[PDB]
Amino acid sequence: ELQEKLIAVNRVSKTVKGGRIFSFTALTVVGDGNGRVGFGYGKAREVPAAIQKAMEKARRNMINVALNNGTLQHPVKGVHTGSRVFMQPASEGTGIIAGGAMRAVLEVAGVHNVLAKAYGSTNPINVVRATIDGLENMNSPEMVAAKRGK
RNA sequence: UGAAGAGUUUGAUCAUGGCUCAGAUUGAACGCUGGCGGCAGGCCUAACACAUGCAAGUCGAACGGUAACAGGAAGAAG
Repeated sequence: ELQEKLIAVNRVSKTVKGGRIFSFTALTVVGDGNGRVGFGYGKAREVPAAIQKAMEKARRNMINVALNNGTLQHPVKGVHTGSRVFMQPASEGTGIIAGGAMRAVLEVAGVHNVLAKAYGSTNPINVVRATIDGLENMNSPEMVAAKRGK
């Protein structure tokens, strides 16, 4: 099973020889609640095709997150194009205390106990890239022990 | 046990960046409405000016006393 959810959609335009034509972009995140998430960004002349193109973009480009138990291994930082996010693990029963694209990425990826904030520009494309980036760089004790000690 | 963001500059973009909004609070005030209780709070302004009453007495077991009250001892009377 893969959770789906749209983040945002807007109505980019382009000035043509005569008037000005229109498109739509949609940003979607896909995951399974077991530490895999991916985002997608499709453009189309109409919203539903933009959303679908986004969803197939998102079902490829799935990463692996090394979750702990529904929360994060350790506090993690992410940046992308002037968008800095901070996630840290929480206690059980603490929800997804997260913002916009933060909440959606953390949800579909299978996190339940996070404590997140986004600092720079909160443009969803960039905050979702920042969040995915932070999550994919997270270390669990297994690989850190593997890479250095026991 | 602990941390959410949104809107607005462009034909559109991404940054910057301000403005504005969603929260909590109060010795509050105002507007509309108003049943009961419990518990609390109530001049933030003019350390402005103040009528009236009250807010510091008590002790005769310190003292001369004995005004005043009530008693005693009488006296003189009915």
